[PDB]
Amino acid sequence: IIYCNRRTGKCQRM
Repeated sequence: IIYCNRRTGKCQRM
């Protein structure tokens, strides 16, 4: 639970 990637449009804490 940090922050989702605005580039790929996905998240990093799924």
